[PDB]
Formats: sequence, structure tokens, C-alpha cells
Amino acid sequence: MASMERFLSVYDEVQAFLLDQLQSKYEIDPNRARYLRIMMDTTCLGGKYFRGMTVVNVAEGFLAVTQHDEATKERILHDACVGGWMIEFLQAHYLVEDDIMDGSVMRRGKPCWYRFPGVTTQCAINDGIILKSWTQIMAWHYFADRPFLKDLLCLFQKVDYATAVGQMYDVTSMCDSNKLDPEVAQPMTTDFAEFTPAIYKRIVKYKTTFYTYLLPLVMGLLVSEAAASVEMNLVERVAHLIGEYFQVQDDVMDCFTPPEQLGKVGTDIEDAKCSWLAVTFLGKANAAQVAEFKANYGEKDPAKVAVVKRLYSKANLQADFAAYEAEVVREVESLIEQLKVKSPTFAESVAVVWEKTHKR
Amino acid sequence: MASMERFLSVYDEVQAFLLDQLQSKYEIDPNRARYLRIMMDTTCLGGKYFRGMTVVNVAEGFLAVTQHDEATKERILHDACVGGWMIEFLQAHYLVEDDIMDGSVMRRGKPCWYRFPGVTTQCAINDGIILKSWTQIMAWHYFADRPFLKDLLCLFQKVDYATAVGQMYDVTSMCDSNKLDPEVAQPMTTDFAEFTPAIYKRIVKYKTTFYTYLLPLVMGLLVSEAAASVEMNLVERVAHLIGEYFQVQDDVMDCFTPPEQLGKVGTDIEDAKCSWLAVTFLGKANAAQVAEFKANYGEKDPAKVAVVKRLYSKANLQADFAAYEAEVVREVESLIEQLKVKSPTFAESVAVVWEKTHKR
Ligand SMILES: CCOC(=O)[C@@H]1CN2C(=O)CCN2C12CCCC2
Ligand SMILES: CCOC(=O)[C@@H]1CN2C(=O)CCN2C12CCCC2
Ligand SMILES: [Zn+2]
Ligand SMILES: [Zn+2]
Ligand SMILES: [Zn+2]
Ligand SMILES: [Zn+2]
Repeated sequence: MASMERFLSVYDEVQAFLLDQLQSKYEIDPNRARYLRIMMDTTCLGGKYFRGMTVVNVAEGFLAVTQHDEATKERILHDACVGGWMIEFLQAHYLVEDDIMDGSVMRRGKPCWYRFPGVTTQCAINDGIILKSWTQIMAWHYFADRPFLKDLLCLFQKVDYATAVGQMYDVTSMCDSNKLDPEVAQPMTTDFAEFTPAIYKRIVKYKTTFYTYLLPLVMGLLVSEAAASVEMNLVERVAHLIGEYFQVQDDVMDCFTPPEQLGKVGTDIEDAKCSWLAVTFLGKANAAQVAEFKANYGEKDPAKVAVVKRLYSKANLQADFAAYEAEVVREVESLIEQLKVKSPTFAESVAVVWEKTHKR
Repeated sequence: MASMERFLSVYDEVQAFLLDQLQSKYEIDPNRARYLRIMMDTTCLGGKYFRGMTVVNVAEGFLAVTQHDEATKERILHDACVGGWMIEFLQAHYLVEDDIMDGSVMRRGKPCWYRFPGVTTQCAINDGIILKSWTQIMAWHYFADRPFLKDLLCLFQKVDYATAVGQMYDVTSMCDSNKLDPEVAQPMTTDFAEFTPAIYKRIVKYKTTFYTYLLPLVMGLLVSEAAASVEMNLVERVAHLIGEYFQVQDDVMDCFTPPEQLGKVGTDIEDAKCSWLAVTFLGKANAAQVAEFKANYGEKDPAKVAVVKRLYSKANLQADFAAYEAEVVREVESLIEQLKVKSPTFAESVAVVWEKTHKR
């Protein structure tokens, strides 16, 4: 059995479990069950499953070097799939809510969930709530007797909290911190003093890296009962690095990828987002380039968005990117090396994560 | 130490813990810490604390009849307060998100959180996410070594899931089930075939009763290590009953309480809500009264909302209410009686919940 085909089979099994429990215990009717089914499929399916498959891949890694009965291999893979799905659905929660928060139009070349005609924001906000509740329903049902249950549940919450904290950092990133105040409508930054590497890094680490890289790697370790075969500080550091690289690619794509090939129309310029382009561009601009940037950033007006793009194009940020790229290729390989001291297997699983991030 | 003054002290201690952990582990800056502090106070404080205080009251009940060292009494009360706060903050999550979902204007005579000038919906949706994450942060920190930790965590999730399911039932209550479909914009019901006692009951049970009545009673039991001194099926049934009564009062208040004395301007008529008034009114209307109701329900137009009110006024629903009241006074007292077989203390704690619901 190919890993993907296992993963996907477990989706069906998990879906059937959740909906049948809704009928037997939560008094649901068939039409509401269908609604929730369509919501689950529309919001959890259709991506690459990079996060969920990472849990499966790390588990498979350890299977190849650890003695187990066949039924134990099966059990561990079924746990890897279930934990995988917890993370996918946790992402779906965040994608649903974030698309509402930001007033987004599309993702994966289809409309945001809230924009479906029969959904609306009133239902979608609560649909996103349910998606994350399902992660806990999954975990208590399938992992009830597992020795890893508490470590797994405790890890998952802290990543979830961290992500919501990252979300806060992100949607506040175009404000001046010293002006934050619930009483007072928040003006956009005029000095851009807080568009720095360290501030950028903080947004990305909390908003993305913990849920996309750390969570899947460490869940792989928990369901395999293999946490003591890695140095957890290394796992965190390599996760940070790959996570940050991932986002920098995703920031360069918002600006320069055709909207058709991005699965969405990019708005980072017009949302005044603390992207890697703006931070890096402000790291090398002259006075006059900075003044022009400020007059044109965070304006929905397309003439001005052409101006920020022209400034970025003229700025030669590709050279800054290859240099960042090179250093990250450097640093990840050092971390992989350090990871081979304890688990060669694990370090290989990190290498595979790194390749799939480094290409796309 | 009065119970309230204990509860409130623990709020300060919990708040300080959460914000200091944000600084030491989540890299937060002082202005974002202040923002979150103001958000916590504005969204968790200002009510009666009926739910949180119930956990404290049930625990105190058992203290009076169980032998413990003084430090154990203290510990149990501090757990009751912490668990209490988990429920208050879980409510705050739901109130924040629901006010956004429904486009509400006020609660407790102050603006909804999303409407504060420095917040906005983009931040408030994620603020509500954080509120519920804090419940889990609280629980893992304060209850890490507690024998009740897993039962507590497992109960809390299922109530949370149940509530979000109740929310779905509620916002879909004015639709025809057989028409639900994410692809198709949902028309309001024309026949009102689904405004029945049983359908009403389902909305209320999931949306309110589990989080308002069941959760606090059973959390009281868990932190007191007293679950085997009650018959859990009785606890559930008495919770259902009081929960439903609570909502019926809250449905009569939406229509007939001055907006000043409700802490909000009522919209159940105009939202086409499955209230106890509409269900009960449709349980005794003649053909002509039903036709008029249908022409006037779910329309923001005030002339028509005067017409639904005039129909309800003429319908003599007060008589239907005293009869429902009487039966519930009947049935709760039977359940209290059955609850005295095992725990007299517990049954008294349920009696107190019942009095505070039955007055206000
Ligand atoms: C496996 C160990 O991981 C951690 O300790 C991270 C690093 N730290 C933070 O920056 C916020 C709290 N904590 C985390 C808890 C889980 C995700 C965030
Ligand atoms: C203490 C036992 O309580 C239950 O079994 C209820 C009753 N039942 C439902 O209707 C949905 C699932 N389950 C609950 C789980 C917790 C809240 C909802
Ligand atoms: Zn966003
Ligand atoms: Zn992007
Ligand atoms: Zn609502
Ligand atoms: Zn109401």
C-alpha cells in the first residue's frame, strides 16, 4: 500500500466516523450531515497533503529500522494517518477563518468557503470552529489508549496557540506597535520601522512554521514512540529554518507568480503585508527609493501597486534571494548532519521535507 | 474568603500567567500584551460568572462533607476557580464569534468586541480563537499532574464540539433542511414546518445547555474527585431541563424586555429565529393567525415586527409559559429528589442552580 493511498483511505474512514457519530449522538439530520460532509471535503481536500504525509513519512522511516509485528506496523501507520489528518484539518480551520478575516476571494483556484452561496460568513466562521473541534474528536477516539496521547494532545494545543499568536502578529504587522489600542482605529505605519528581519521572522515562525514543519515532524516521532531518538532542540531549529524559507518563497510568489498559477490573486502589496520583499527591499533601498515605496505601499490602487512592483524589480532582490537561499542550504545541511548523531532515519526524513520545500 | 472574591483573584493570577508566558515563550512585545489583556478583560469580565461560580459552588458543597487537609481544600478551590475560568473564557470565545456571525451591535450595554475601533473583524475572529486556546493553556498548566486531567479535557472538548454543533443548528433554524446546500443561497422557510418543540429543543440543548449547565456541574464533580457520587444520566437530564427553561426565558426577553434592560436590541423576529414564542405561537394559532405571522416574520421592516409582536401579545403565550414553567418546576424537583439518593450535597448544588435560573 502506497502511503498516499493509505492516507486518503483513512480520510474516508475518519469522515464516516465523524458523521455517523453526529447522527447517533448529536441528533443530526441527513441534510445537515451532507452539509458538513461537503464542508469537510471542500475545506480539507485538494491540496498536496504535505503536512499530513510528513507524519506518515517519518513513521515509515522508523518502521524500516524498528522491529514490530505486522499488526503493529499497521497500527502505527493508521495512527500516522490519523495524526496527519488532525494537522490537515487544523490547517483547514485556519484557512477558512483567515480567508474571512482577510476578505479573500480564492484559494486553490476555487472560491473561499465563506463565499459559497449556501454558506455565508455566519455559517463559515462556525464551520471553521467545527473543523478544529474535529481534530480533538479524532484524537480522543482513535488515540484513547495510546501511551503518546497526552504528549500528542499537549503538543497540538501549543502549536495551535502559537499559530493563532502568529496570526495576530501577521494582521498587526502593518501597524506601529506603540499605537495598538482597541479604542482607536489603527493607521498604517508611515515609518516602516518594524519591517525588519527579526520582526518578519517572528511573524513567520508563529504563523506558519510550527504548524507546517514542527507539528508534523514531532507527531511522526510521537506515534512511532521515537521522541528519545532525536534532540528536540535540533528538531525545533531545523523546523524554524525550513519554515522561514518556505514563507520567503510564498512571499515572492504573492508578487511575481501569475494569479492562474498561484491559485489566488495576490494582495500583499495592497494589504501592506510585512513580506520578505518589502523587508529586504527596505534593507537596501536609497533614501529616494524608500520615499517612493512609502507613497505607494498599502494602497489598493493598481497604479501604485505597479510602482511597488517596479521598485522591487529594479531592486535586484533575486540576488538577495539566492544569498538567503545559499545560507539556508548551508544551515539546513549542518542541522541535518547534527540530526544524524542520534537518528539517521529522522535526519533522512528531514532531508525529504527539505527537498520538497526547496523545489516546488 | 468569599467564593466570588476567590474566583476573581484567580482571574488576575490566570491573566498574569498567560501574559507572562507570552513574553517569555511566545516573543510578545508589551503593546501586543496590553492589546490581549484589554481583549481578555473586555470579553471575559462583566457578567455574573454564573457558569464559573457553579464549579466553585459544587466544589464547596463537597468540601463541607469530605475530610481534607487545609492545603487540599485550598487546592480544590483553586482548581474549581481555574476550571470555572476555562468555561467563562469558552463562553467568551463563543460570544465573540457569534456576535460577528450575526452582525450584532451590543452586549452588556457595550459594543460587541469586533466593533471596537482598534479591533475590527479581521482581528476579532482570531481574538476569539485565542480565547478558546487559552482554556487549553490554562488546563495543561494548572492541571498537569491532576488525576482528573484527561476526564476534564475530554469532557471540555465534547461540550465545545456540541456547542459548535448547536450553533450550526441555530443559524440554520430558519432554513428548510431539505434545501441545505453550500452551492445554493438559502431561502427562509415559507411553511415553518420545522418550528416544532422537538426542533427547538435540539437547538437549545446543543447551543446552550451543555456549556451553561452540564459543563459547570460535571467540572465541579471532577475537580472534587466526586463523579461516582452522582448518577451521570440524572445529571444530564436535569441539566437539559434547566438549560431549556433558561433559553425560554431568554427567548421571551428578546421580544418583551426594554433594550436598555436586556443589554442589547433584540432581533429574533427579524432574524427569523426559532424562538419559543414562534414555536408556541404556531402550536396554537388559527389558520388566519399563521398566514399573518408568515407575511410578517423574518423582515427587518419595523412595521412587520410590530405585527408579529401584536400577534404574540394577542396569543396569550403567558398562559402557555406558566404551564411550561409549572411542568419544569415539577420535573426538576423530581430530578433533584432522584439526585438525593446518591449525593444530598450535589442535589443541593443543583437546587441552587435551579433557583438562580428560576428567578433573574
Ligand atoms: C516541541 C517543543 O516545541 C516548543 O517548545 C515550541 C517553541 N515554543 C514557542 O516559541 C512557543 C511555545 N513553544 C512551542 C511549543 C510547541 C509549539 C511552540
Ligand atoms: C457527561 C456525559 O455527557 C454526554 O454524554 C453528553 C450527551 N451527548 C450528546 O448529546 C453529544 C455527545 N454527548 C455529550 C458529551 C459531553 C457533552 C455532550
Ligand atoms: Zn491572513
Ligand atoms: Zn502569500
Ligand atoms: Zn448567534
Ligand atoms: Zn436571546
